[PDB]
Amino acid sequence: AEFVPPPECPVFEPSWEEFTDPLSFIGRIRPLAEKTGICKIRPPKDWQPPFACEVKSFRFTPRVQRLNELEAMFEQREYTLQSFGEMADNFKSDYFNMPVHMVPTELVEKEFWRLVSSIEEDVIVEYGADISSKDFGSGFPVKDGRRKILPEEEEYALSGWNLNNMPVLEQSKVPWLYVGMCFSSFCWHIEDHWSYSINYLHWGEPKTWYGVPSHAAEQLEEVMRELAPELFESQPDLLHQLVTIMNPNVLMEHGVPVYRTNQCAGEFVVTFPRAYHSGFNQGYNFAEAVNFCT
Ligand SMILES: O=C(O)c1ccnc2cc(-c3nc4ccccc4n3CCN3CCCCC3)sc12
Ligand SMILES: [Mn+2]
Repeated sequence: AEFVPPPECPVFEPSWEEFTDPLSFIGRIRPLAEKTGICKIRPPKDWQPPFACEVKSFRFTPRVQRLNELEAMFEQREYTLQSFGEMADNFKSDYFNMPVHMVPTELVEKEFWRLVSSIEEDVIVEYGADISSKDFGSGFPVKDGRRKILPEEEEYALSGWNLNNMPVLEQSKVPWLYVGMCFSSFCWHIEDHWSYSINYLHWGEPKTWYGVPSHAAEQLEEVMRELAPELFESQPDLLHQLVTIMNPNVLMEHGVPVYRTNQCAGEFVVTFPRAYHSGFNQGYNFAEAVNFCT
């Protein structure tokens, strides 16, 4: 039948007192959030960092994504932020025959998973994924000198929730940028070294997430290995994770607990250690993410 949305993951709305430092806050929500794999954090209403990327010079060549590439078993355009947004909005409004902001998030979700398994329709999108923040700057203001920081921006340049200020060292990395369009996606994966990840949506349409708690990681990997094609089943996990696309209902039918969320502009998503996650974008948006350890 049609897609059944997984239950919603926890959403936290901390006060200014609880919003003091992300490390301590993540530590306190851990008893609940680690049981759901992912969680969403809404900052206080007055916490609004200004977008600090060099929009004039922001040029990139996104990667081509064919939604049904696994069910089928020549694709190779430079955009600006503006020209990519025009292409993205035109694609979505043309696909759904309605203004982009009027398409329900549930409809994009059900259509995405239908297209992923559809053998009759071949939908192709583009994703500006894994763009280094060293190339055109971070979405957050930073004390760098390459871009002037206004007095109203210094608070955000020094904020602990600025992803450039996260601790990224283990015991013995820069944020990445993601320019999304409708149906652009990332498949199921965990982070290197089982690290945390934190993801901020600077602006645009929501990013839809799916998460699995770490206690079900082995269960997910066994389901993924049982249903993956024989050519990819024996591949190392770092390589298999490039094509690990799977409908969440298939995991839920095999007893895997899965949670979902729509990450809206200005909201954080935190993934916990060894919490498998995947998702897709509802439309033209801009996200920034970094891995960190506690
Ligand atoms: O799209 C989001 O918003 C999002 C949210 C959470 N996790 C992820 C992971 C993503 C991803 N797609 C890939 C396609 C090919 C190869 C690697 C890919 N990777 C991980 C990239 N990884 C290693 C290289 C440097 C950057 C970090 S996209 C994404
Ligand atoms: Mn990730």
